[PDB]
Amino acid sequence: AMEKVQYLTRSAIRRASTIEMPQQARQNLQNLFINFALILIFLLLIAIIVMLL
Repeated sequence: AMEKVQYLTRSAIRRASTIEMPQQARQNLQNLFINFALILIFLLLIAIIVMLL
């Protein structure tokens, strides 16, 4: 029974490199994250401004 835990770890960091090789999926999926973050930040920002008053 080999560890294989170490390998997964090495591959885990590789992703930091090319977590998403596709030049489209890298931005499309990330776009959702970025866009998805804007919705969260915008909603959170109004809350703070509203609460600020």
